[PDB]
Amino acid sequence: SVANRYDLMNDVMSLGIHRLWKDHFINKLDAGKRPNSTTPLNFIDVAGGSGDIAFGLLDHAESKFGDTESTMDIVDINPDMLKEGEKRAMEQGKYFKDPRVRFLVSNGEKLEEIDSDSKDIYTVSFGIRNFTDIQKGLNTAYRVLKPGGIFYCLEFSKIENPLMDFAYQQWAKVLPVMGSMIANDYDSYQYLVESIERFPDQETFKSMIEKAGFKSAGYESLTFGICAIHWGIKV
Amino acid sequence: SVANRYDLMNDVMSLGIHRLWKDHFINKLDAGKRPNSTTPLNFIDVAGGSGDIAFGLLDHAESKFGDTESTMDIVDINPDMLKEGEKRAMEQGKYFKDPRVRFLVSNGEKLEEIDSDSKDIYTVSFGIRNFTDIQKGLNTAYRVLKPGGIFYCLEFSKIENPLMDFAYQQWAKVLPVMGSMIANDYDSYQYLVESIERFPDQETFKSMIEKAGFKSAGYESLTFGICAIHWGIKV
Repeated sequence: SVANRYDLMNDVMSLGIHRLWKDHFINKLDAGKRPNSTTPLNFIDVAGGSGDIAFGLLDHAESKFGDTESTMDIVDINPDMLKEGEKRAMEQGKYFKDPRVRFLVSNGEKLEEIDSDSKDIYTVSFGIRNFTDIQKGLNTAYRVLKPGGIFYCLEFSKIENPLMDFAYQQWAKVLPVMGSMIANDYDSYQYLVESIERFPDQETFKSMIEKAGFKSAGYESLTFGICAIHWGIKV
Repeated sequence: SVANRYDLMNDVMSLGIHRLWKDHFINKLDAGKRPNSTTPLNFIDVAGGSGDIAFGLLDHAESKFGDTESTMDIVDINPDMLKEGEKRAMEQGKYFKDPRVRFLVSNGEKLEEIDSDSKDIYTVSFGIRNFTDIQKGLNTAYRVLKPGGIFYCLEFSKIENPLMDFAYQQWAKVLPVMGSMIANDYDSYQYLVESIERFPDQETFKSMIEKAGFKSAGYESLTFGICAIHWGIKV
């Protein structure tokens, strides 16, 4: 199971703390059809096929706003990931065979199957660092949102403090060595560490988001900047 | 959820490989009433109240031998761990409210509620290193088992590959540091590292097993001795 591996890797990298970042990410977004409204919202979640963010967005909308009508497209380029999503949906007995929830194979940079100006909320969580073309992803995220749409991102970022950054770098050195020796999994851990290293820092990423067309771009650094929430608004 | 924290920490320490050590442990024991036999086995599993190993032992017996009769005493000194085991059993739809499987609170070093010479298989999986008196827990294992009973133990051990040892030493230094920085939890990770360091090596632990009175004792080192399986047979 590929999704089991990503979960494992995320748990190892962040010592389980990514679960709390995600909880925060959802709470902060505070998205959903208000009891004062009759228009249901249209969600899209990209590059998290196994669905922990998508389901949590939906769960949050239900328990806090009574929203049970908002739709959700869960999109990933990896079919295996979406398969694990559906399986988890079946096993938890929620969002499996649900008209509201669609699982779709699609390239995160193109999203051809999705209509321009169709979406209200776009989320990408710990996936965008692996896009071969990050800007094209952000541009594409601009396309599919409606005016007044919100782009929300959770991704690894840059640690500001030198002492913490130094510790993290030693952690990033040892991680692929341990993986190799213990799990014959050098390549996976090396790619993970490199994709974090290569990812733009808070300010650079915010600019790339404004360059895509989004306005009132901001970010909140979490756990000293080991990761960050970025946002944007379409026109 | 105390059981999920142990799971998380085991995943992090072993990079998920403890799951494979656990499968190998169950498969190597190969316990269960054979089809040309009519005698159910009486299993006792100590200090794994969540029931990871106990459920797996029962599953293995059923899928491989058709054994649906053997009994299992899941024993843990922590009622919260057993509580999680019962919750998992209910959510699985297996081993919950099931006369075959008892969840019992008891100090694993004493097992006072457990009768002498009543068990066929004793298993302890990543628990015995945290016994305040290990020899006492071994003697108790000897007591509860029948003549011919098997003591089977999965535990961290002494690494026997110098290169793996060198990598591990770096790992054990930086891990609790990440615990401090990311998890605000130095203590748990350092306690884990120290608990492993204080455990007897393969040969010393074998001796202790023999000291308890077990015969034909042995061990198999896993992943260069990062952990090991130890066994003993009652008289």
